[PDB]
Amino acid sequence: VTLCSPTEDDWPGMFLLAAASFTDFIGPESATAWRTLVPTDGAVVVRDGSEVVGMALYMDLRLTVPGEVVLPTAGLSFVAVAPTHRRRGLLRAMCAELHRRIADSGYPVAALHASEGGIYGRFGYGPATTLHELTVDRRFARFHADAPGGGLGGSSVRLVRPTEHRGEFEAIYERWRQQVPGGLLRPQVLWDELLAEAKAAPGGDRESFALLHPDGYALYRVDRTDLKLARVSELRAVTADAHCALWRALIGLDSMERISIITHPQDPLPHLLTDTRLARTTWRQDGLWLRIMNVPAALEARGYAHEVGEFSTVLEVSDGGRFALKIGDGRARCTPTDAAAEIEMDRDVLGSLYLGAHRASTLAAANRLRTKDSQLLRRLDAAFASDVPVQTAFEF
Amino acid sequence: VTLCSPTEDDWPGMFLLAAASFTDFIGPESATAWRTLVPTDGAVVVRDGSEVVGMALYMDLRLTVPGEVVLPTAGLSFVAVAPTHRRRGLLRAMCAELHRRIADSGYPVAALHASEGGIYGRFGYGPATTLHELTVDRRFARFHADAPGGGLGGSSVRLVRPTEHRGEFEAIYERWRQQVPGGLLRPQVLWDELLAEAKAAPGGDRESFALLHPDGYALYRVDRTDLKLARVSELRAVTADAHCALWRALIGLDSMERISIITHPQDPLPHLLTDTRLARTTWRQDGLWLRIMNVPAALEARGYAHEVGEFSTVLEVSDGGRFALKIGDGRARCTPTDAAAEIEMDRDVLGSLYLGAHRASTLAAANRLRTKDSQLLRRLDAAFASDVPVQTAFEF
Amino acid sequence: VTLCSPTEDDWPGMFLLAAASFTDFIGPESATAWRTLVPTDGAVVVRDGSEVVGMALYMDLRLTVPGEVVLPTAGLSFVAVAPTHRRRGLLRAMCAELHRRIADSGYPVAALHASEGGIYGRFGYGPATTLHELTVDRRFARFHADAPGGGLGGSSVRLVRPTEHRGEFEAIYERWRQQVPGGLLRPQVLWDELLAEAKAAPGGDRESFALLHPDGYALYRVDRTDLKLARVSELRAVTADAHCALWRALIGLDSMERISIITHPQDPLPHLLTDTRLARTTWRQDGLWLRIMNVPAALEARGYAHEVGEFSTVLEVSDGGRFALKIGDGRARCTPTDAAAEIEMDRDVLGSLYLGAHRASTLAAANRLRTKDSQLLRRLDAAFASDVPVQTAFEF
Amino acid sequence: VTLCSPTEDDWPGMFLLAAASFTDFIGPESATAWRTLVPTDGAVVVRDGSEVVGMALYMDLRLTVPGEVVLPTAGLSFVAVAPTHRRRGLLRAMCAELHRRIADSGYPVAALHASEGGIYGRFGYGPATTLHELTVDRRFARFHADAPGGGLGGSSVRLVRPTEHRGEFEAIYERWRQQVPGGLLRPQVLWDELLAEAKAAPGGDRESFALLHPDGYALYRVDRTDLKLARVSELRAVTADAHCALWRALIGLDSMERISIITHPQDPLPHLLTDTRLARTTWRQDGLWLRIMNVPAALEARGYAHEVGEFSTVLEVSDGGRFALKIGDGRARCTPTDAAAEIEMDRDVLGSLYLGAHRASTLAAANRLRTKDSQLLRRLDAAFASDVPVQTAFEF
Ligand SMILES: Clc1cccc(COc2ccccc2CNCc2cccnc2)c1
Ligand SMILES: Clc1cccc(COc2ccccc2CNCc2cccnc2)c1
Ligand SMILES: Clc1cccc(COc2ccccc2CNCc2cccnc2)c1
Ligand SMILES: Clc1cccc(COc2ccccc2CNCc2cccnc2)c1
Repeated sequence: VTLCSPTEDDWPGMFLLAAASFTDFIGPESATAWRTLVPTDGAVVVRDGSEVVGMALYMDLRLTVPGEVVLPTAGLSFVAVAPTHRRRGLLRAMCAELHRRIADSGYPVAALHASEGGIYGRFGYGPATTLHELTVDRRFARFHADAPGGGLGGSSVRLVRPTEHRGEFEAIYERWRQQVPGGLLRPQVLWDELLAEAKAAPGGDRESFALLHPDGYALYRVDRTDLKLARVSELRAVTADAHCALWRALIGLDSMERISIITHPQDPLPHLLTDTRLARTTWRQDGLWLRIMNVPAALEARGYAHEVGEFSTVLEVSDGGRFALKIGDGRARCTPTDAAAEIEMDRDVLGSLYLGAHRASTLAAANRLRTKDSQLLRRLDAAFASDVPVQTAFEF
Repeated sequence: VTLCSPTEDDWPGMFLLAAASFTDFIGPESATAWRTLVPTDGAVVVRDGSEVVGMALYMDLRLTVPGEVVLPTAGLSFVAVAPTHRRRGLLRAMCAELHRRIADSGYPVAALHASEGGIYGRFGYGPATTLHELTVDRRFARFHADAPGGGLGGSSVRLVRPTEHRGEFEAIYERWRQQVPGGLLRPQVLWDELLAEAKAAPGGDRESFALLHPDGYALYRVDRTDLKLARVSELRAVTADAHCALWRALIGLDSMERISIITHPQDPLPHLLTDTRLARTTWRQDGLWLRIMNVPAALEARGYAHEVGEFSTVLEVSDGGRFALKIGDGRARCTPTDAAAEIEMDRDVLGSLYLGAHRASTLAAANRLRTKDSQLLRRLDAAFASDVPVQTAFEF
Repeated sequence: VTLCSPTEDDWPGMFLLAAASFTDFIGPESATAWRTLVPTDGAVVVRDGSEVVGMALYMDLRLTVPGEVVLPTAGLSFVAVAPTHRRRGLLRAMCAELHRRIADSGYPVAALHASEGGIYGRFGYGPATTLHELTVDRRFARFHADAPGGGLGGSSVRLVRPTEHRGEFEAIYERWRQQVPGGLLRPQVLWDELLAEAKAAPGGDRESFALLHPDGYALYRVDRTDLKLARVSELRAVTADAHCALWRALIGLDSMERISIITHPQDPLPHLLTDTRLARTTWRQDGLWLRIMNVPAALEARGYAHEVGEFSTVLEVSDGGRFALKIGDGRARCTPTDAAAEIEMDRDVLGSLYLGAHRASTLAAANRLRTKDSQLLRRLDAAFASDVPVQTAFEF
Repeated sequence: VTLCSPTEDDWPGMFLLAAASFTDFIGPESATAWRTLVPTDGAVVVRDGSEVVGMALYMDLRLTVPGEVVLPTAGLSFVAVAPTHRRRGLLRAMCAELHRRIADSGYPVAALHASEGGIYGRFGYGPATTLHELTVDRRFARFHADAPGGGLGGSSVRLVRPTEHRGEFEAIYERWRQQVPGGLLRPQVLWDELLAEAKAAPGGDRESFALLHPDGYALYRVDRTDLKLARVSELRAVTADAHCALWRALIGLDSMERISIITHPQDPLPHLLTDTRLARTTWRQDGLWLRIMNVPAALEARGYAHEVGEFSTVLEVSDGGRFALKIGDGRARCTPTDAAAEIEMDRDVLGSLYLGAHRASTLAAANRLRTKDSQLLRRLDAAFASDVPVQTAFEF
């Protein structure tokens, strides 16, 4: 059992383990595009000796955090352990090697999407975004008198074929991802993959349509089996007007009984309707997970709420140092100290606070972060809150 | 079609309309207890002429709002319109009469639980608490190393018969309701009803058990049909330790596959587990709805977040006045003005902000409140936030 | 194995066989009321020797046929064969004895409700009414501009407790049953049973309500498990206005998603709505079955359509005689003949034609009645049609 | 927003709107065949300005009505409104333009299949045929002793590959469509489409088989997911013997538990079995909708029942003229008059009467047609009845 960077000769063993580990992995063409995002030395394999029994890698991503700050981010992906090689510490060894490489390379954060909720907390990843599925019974849906774009005259929204408006989608998404915490840069090769998945599949997904506004798009397809359900795969709106105009068009899908979307907890959709209850939360789950690799670099990089007055404290991360933390005028300074800790928490907890998806008060009540000062808790809650609701860009 | 306060002679017609309108209304004994909470002149009936074709009433309640302030609250309840008398403006007429009586009597707020989401917004009620159902697959549930009360030795929690510990439940609930926004005083007659519903029913609900801690209780019963589901009807914990100790005991129900509870969005339960995902959000809905009857009395009564610096603005409520609003040191002053409005919203929107369940930013993005100042929005969001998460006491 | 009229001593053995044969038979009190309708000599039992292994009986009923003619009718009921005594010709022997007694007593017709569709055709019973279940999604239901009773002002319909308006229900039903083919006289003891079943049952059916109009009533109850379904057990309307007024009230049950009723194929309900499709046929089945005991007495008793000109033919019933049949001015004369048959059919087929539920043309296409004259077929179709749609009164 | 006949350049915008509006529309090849049936000027588009936001067209069809009379019929089809352009009166404008063109061209009737039941009544279309799904549990099915073709010896029915017997299917269907009200001429291009859909589809429908008799065929395929269900897509029988012989063969599909077919309410199938109840009505819905474009041309074209004696009345269609209507010897004369109306109804109601699927008495009880004469009602019922049951040919 060696742990090595793979050679070109290891990739067929990796594609077999991938096919056996992930139902979405059709074959080598499935990894082509993603693989242009893996740097040299971004991948490890475990061999028996020899055949591939374990693999993991990271992609070079750009993640938007509160204050519209974009961080270089190591996106852990393609992590699999052969069903023959369970319980042999292979995931631990692969994550320790990649974390060493990611830290040495200068990434301040790593990120992933978790197949299960119980695996990555012990490696320092905290869930940092929340997926919220809304299902609208569009047959009862009426827009509130206050809702934007109720005026008579031309619609600002067009129904279009996705592949014919790639430039517009790219430009709208680039604006969206730079203004929203959770935003990811989407490289050309991932736009190629997204547009390929928009075509009908022989006995698979139905054809995707787009609704296009100058300041937003929705990409939607009818469910393969439930022919009265439209699933909105993606909806990116840069203005409130674009968001409302797109939902007026989706609620105009008169063939459908139900429109479903995976969105975030602060989606204003329900408030656009005379009956907020028509926007049923049908599913909730963790989205993006974060591991803070460098505590001071990460805490100083993000912007903080201007509404909390200057304060200083001492934060200890369980295996990640102790720091004098001063937050004022929306900026943090975070410097080494041996002064007594006023706040303690594990690395994963800081990841869960970092984008504003989880309140410090909520984690304190679970004893995941410890402090004897209730005032300090309220100040942390207020300071780490994000003005712009955190959203989830796209899985990887 | 007259609208009158009912006489003793009207109540049998009211019990018939009740039985036909609400599946939970077994008969007159169903209204006995609740009815001690209806003041003189708290009830209206509509007669055809004569028989009862419409009814509505309010109960005298005490509602806890942020800052642990308790307001006299008119709880609208028993609102029904005969299926023969639909679309005749009877609900509008009954709500206008009760609102006149409630305002003249000096209540600063009214409240209700809505049978449907599309009815009460137009009468000025906004949804103000959020019910969140969590279903735990307790067979996988393990407590995080950080979770309180993991030590060996005696359990602080006892399994008890509800009717034998009424005094302890009352005392714990009284402490809970005074510290949590959404808390309601629960009078003796509602404790009598709650303890009666704890007994097994011939071909109905199974027997209720209690888990009792010095600082919390849970009341739970196995589902009538799904014998592997335990439903926690109520869980009131005054400390984090009590909340964790009670959940350790509920996860010790080894007969069960699943524990379900109707809780609030900030329930720390998920964070107590090594897998946060085991705490599935299976259902979300509006809980308590508020109508602000007197804008200045309500805005001055509640406490505001100390973390936002002093600010002044001009708020117009659509049919509810215009006010100079100054918020600093956790207190608001709210005085008449004809100065230009900086913020506008309908009455229902203010009700939805009032307990901190909905952010001003979220309602602004839906255009339910209008302002041209993004700084003012962030300040409102921060000021109206509740330190203690808003919860739902009990339906009425 | 003797076949005898039962003595008082046989009835406990009969109640045991009943309880084991019919899930609805709670105990002796279940047969008390019905049993006042069984004449002396209306019952047979088969004993092993001794214990009751077979039973059958008939009740004295009054059945309305086209032309508003009321016939004395033998209602076969309480027919059971012990599961130990299957395939021993016991049903055949019991039906031959009762048919002899019914014929000798002077009944022109027998009738029953069939537990299964494959049993009674061979004993000469044809299905003669059609049960049609309509389920309305009342949330979309809007009344057509043409629909009666759309005017503003008092409703002619009242919501009432069934037991307090027994006199009105009785009078409306008596008018209904005399004007509709399929109508049955409902004696006092069956009104006692109907009103008893209207009360809530400990872990059984929910309480029944009534909607009362001067010229119609509906009796409805919410489903025991599906709390958004109202089931209309009975709806008797003497005028079109009463039928429309009652459906406006049922569609005013705003708590409900769906209203279901067992009605007949010509129920005008769908045509009252702007969307006829909201009235989904969810179930169809045979209702009342008829055996014509005396062919000439039955054919001369009913009225025929005035719109077909006088015609004469020769009808042979397979074991029931050959007859010169002359139909004109809405009356038939039906006299013995040995002239060549122009129409042939079995006894059950005549029962299926007799109330107008089945067309002669439809039965001819299945070869259940044979004729070489297509003109004679059209004339029979037209003559046996019922002006007033055939309905089903109540099961027995 | 212009409304224009489309140019060749408009058809790609029309195919996109089609793909987004109808799940069955795979792509341009889906409209090729149908489109040979659209005359010059048979199509309208609505453009924003430009892109296609609305479309509708009619095909040249031949519809059989009672008396075996074949009418030129405008079949409205391909009607779609972009989800972005809802509630802008686009369907009303398109239907008014096509109705003007259809009337000017000399069609006496228009027809369509409705996506929803609440849309087309207001444009004068009444539902005129009734789809009736029968599901047979073929494991219990036994043919009645009376049923044709029970004799020993060769079967008159063969199991065949559809594509190898196109000539026989065409000839049988041509005979069927000329003798049955609801029959449509099926042009060569629709036989090409039907035979293409008979082949297995990669992850779609299973292969179709045929059962072939000299005087009838059935085309059936096993359900894609329920492998014990055979769905009969089409069954066309010119004689009762052919209908019975085909059902004996379908009930010989010993692999299957259930045979389902979409048929008409007078299908004799149930009467062929010893248990009529084995033929469960599992679904009922409107089929073909009719708009009478020229009242006198339509009323004079169809044949009427010979069994009703000569009568005269005055019929007013709400926006369609008033007429002296005389019906005798199976023929109507229908001439302009200003004499007082004895019968009134909207245009859609006449469409619903026209093929005999709905009785005048049933529509009168819903107040959809008004008369003060009950004798006149019975005469209309009898006169508009169809000797041959109305059936549905094929959707368009
Ligand atoms: Cl060489 C390489 C590098 C990074 C990612 C991959 C592709 O991983 C796939 C591809 C298809 C299905 C499943 C997976 C693995 N699950 C995560 C994931 C990734 C991408 C899209 N959706 C989900 C290949
Ligand atoms: Cl005289 C009076 C005054 C106020 C409330 C009542 C009782 O109302 C009932 C009782 C039982 C079932 C349903 C309802 C009405 N739905 C609201 C509600 C109320 C109480 C408990 N759960 C739900 C009677
Ligand atoms: Cl002594 C006698 C005479 C005639 C009928 C009876 C009662 O028969 C019952 C009673 C309850 C349940 C089931 C049955 C039998 N199924 C037919 C039926 C009858 C009445 C009401 N619903 C259904 C008893
Ligand atoms: Cl250019 C033109 C003219 C007339 C009809 C069409 C095709 O319309 C299609 C084709 C496939 C699926 C759905 C539709 C529209 N729904 C009605 C329909 C029509 C034909 C077959 N089944 C249903 C194209």
